[PDB]
Amino acid sequence: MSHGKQFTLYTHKGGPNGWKVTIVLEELGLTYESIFLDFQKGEHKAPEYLKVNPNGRIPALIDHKNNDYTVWESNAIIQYLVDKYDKDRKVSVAPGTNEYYTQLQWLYFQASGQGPYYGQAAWFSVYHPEKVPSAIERYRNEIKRVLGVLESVLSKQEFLVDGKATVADFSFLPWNEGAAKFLLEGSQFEEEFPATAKWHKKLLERPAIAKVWEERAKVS
Amino acid sequence: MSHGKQFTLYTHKGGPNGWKVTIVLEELGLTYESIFLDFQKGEHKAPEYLKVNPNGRIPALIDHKNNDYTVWESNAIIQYLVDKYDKDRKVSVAPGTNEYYTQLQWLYFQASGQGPYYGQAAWFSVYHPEKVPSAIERYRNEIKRVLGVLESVLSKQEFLVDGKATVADFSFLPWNEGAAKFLLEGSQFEEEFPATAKWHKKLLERPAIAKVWEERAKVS
Ligand SMILES: N[C@@H](CCC(=O)N[C@@H](CSSC[C@H](NC(=O)CC[C@H](N)C(=O)O)C(=O)NCC(=O)O)C(=O)NCC(=O)O)C(=O)O
Ligand SMILES: N[C@@H](CCC(=O)N[C@@H](CSSC[C@H](NC(=O)CC[C@H](N)C(=O)O)C(=O)NCC(=O)O)C(=O)NCC(=O)O)C(=O)O
Repeated sequence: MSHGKQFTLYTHKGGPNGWKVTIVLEELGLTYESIFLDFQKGEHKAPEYLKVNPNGRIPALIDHKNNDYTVWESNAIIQYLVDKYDKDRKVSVAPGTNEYYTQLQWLYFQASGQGPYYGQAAWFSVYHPEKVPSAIERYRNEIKRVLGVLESVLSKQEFLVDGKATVADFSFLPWNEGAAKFLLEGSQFEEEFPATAKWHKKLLERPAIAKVWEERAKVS
Repeated sequence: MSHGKQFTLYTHKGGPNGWKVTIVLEELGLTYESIFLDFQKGEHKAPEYLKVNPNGRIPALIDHKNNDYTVWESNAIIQYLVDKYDKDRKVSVAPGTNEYYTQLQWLYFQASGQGPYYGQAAWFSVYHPEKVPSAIERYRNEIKRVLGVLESVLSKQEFLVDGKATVADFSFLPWNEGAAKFLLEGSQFEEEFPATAKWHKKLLERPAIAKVWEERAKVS
């Protein structure tokens, strides 16, 4: 491609799910061009992009070193990336093992248990055209539930897929940061979910991830 | 195990996500004992089950032919099952191929784009302690959007992962059936999403799936 990096990444300056992918890209030392879409201008619903993802959401990924193979859904992308490009197993477990499917389990918990429900909280709190306290409450409570699920595990073992930091852990970061900052009361995160918070903060301190967060902060 | 089948499946008579797994089990000709949990009696939140899934939801899977390896999240289970036990690739594509990650993409779209949002529709329509038309509307519309995404693809190609029915296709069945019957206006499904509906109805006509649906109907 013209930008000359291995990957095109369709993403967004603010939402968590593009940064979710970016984290793994950086961890794997891969090169990528971030294409930031403007939702306000409906760029995610435009014909050109719908070609890339007919869901018209971000993120999506094009691998210019693989016959411009294109894939979307953040955790699908992430699976592609570690499987193909983490053969040394820095931040992932091997395909074709029991552990792989525990890894996958946690990725699915992330993509279907954390993201969607956190996002409903996001929506109703700020962006819903009327305030609905019952709806707000519902999804506030679910955030707490999900966090409690994580706490129940992380208090007993260091990482989700026991033994080592993996993408399974990384995948939770952007949504959990959102919640820590704007969906929960300040200090509720540290107080109520001490294990999870430690696990989260330490991960953000990985050099690669810290790098990405810096960039995140910049396009704030 | 005492029930003497290869798998234990923790599931529920009514919800879609247990039947989602059951479909694949039957397609693969595997043996399993279905353990139906009673939500009304909080059996999904009880200590014994939380051991199996600390998320305290169904489904979850124990493979008594694999050192009672246990895994949860419907599409994680499903990935385990086809990867390990579909080596002949009846209803799945091979690990370590480009197609695998398009398969995975669609599974993630199912688990995070269809299930959660359909479920919010389910919740607000019937079970939310107050009626909120804006919330109802939101998730009704999202059902339509998701269906429109499927229609945009399925009108152009026979199956999601082009060439052959796969678990990617199967995974959509239970939620889409729910919507067809109770979340949309009758005949809205056939009229507004003609490609998707055909794809859905034909799948339900696969011998294995039709079998499962019969059983579904029985525990109605
Ligand atoms: N499952 C997908 C989620 C993709 C996704 O949500 N991407 C967002 C950017 S992160 S922004 C987070 C996002 N919120 C939104 O997108 C808010 C707008 C939306 N139309 C709505 O009405 O809810 C959300 O809650 N997602 C749930 C989740 O993460 O599982 C997007 O493109 N939004 C444009 C749009 O949809 O209009 C993935 O992980 O890749
Ligand atoms: N992502 C998981 C979803 C697991 C799931 O939702 N299982 C349901 C049975 S299907 S029933 C469908 C389910 N609804 C519910 O579970 C309704 C009760 C819930 N506590 C609530 O307040 O929403 C739903 O909407 N799910 C969203 C989705 O499919 O992605 C369950 O155990 N419910 C008990 C409970 O949570 O209390 C998977 O695919 O395995």
